[PDB]
Amino acid sequence: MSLGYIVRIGEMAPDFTITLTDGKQVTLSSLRGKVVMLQFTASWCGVCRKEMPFIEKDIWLKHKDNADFALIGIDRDEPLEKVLAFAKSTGVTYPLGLDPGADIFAKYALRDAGITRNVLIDREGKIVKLTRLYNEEEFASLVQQINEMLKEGHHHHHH
Repeated sequence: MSLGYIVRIGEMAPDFTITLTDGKQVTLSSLRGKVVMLQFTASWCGVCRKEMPFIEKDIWLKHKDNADFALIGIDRDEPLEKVLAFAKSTGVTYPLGLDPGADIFAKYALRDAGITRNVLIDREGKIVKLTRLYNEEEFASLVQQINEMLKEGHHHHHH
């Protein structure tokens, strides 16, 4: 379908260990406790050529390290050489992971339900922000929320 999410806002994010562009294996467990931004993209996506550069510019370049920030880009199906040839041409200084077969993608959404989407995982490990194909306004709000997420005041009760 169009927006085929199997996971919802407020739901906890499934775990996985994805291989990055430089041959790194990263488990989602290790990223929890920190703010984890998971973009689901693909080299054959044109919309992501707005999404990713903006994400890099105002999200990545700012908070990439911080102390508690994590940003990983996942390609839905295109293998190693594809992603490398794409990332280098878009810039993308943030590591992209290969998901050959849309398995990690299928752990969040239907493989046959589009592609362009961003999953913002909170400090607890819950998905708080669903965004569609970047989207100007949603990106603006997403970035602002990220600034908060690094601090975490949306709990309000502290817990």
